[PDB]
Amino acid sequence: VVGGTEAQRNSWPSQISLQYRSGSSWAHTCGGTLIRQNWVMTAAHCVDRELTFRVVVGEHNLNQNDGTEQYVGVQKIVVHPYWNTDDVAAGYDIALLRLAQSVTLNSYVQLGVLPRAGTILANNSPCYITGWGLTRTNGQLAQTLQQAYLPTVDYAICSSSSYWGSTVKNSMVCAGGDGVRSGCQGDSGGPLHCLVNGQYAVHGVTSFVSRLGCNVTRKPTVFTRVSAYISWINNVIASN
Ligand SMILES: *C(=O)[C@H](O)CNC(=O)NCc1ccccc1
Ligand code: NA
Repeated sequence: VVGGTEAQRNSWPSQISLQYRSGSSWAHTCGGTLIRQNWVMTAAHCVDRELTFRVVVGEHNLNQNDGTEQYVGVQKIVVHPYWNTDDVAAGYDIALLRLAQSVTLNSYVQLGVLPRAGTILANNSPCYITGWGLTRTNGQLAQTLQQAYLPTVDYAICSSSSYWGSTVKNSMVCAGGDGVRSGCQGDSGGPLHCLVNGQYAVHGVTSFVSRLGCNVTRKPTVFTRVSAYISWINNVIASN
């Protein structure tokens, strides 16, 4: 997250760190959202590589003992069947991870609330992106979980020529684009939390930003629109 602030330890208890095994250690690669005690929602592109993955829930600082973490292996990966790695602009950037054990819920570990199917946010709706992604284009990961205020940019504006044009689809949510605050490498797969009727829900799964940089004016961060996938999510969980 570029232009973020440090999240309070208990603000976003559904945020997870998706990590892969790297020699004798684990490396953060993406975010995700805990949606059942044994299921995580992330981006399809986060799991294109044939790696060994684990999920960390109750994580705040990637590099220090928080005293709240639970570490769990990924048992099964279900990518959206229409996902195509060489065509992120097509959409379908979403995957579900079944965890090897069911995590224990507490103030640091909670299920993410998903929007009702079909829900579209009004332009300029209040949202926060969260994650441990780069704090500058071509920078380095955050140590502590970051948040940035990223109001939505509706489809009409987002798909206009000076924004993303044809690259953005109605199956996506755009947010931000102010040139200061943005998602960035390592935030992918994580949540966009939006306040609706007094309650935060996870409306987006972080998918992409500009090849030119993270915080680029009129290139808002683009997210998979969770409310487009409710039936798919329910279908996967019910058959697995
Ligand atoms: C998931 O985290 C995202 O896909 C992140 N994407 C980027 O951060 N892309 C911008 C970028 C700029 C310069 C070099 C590499 C990537
Ligand atoms: Na930690």
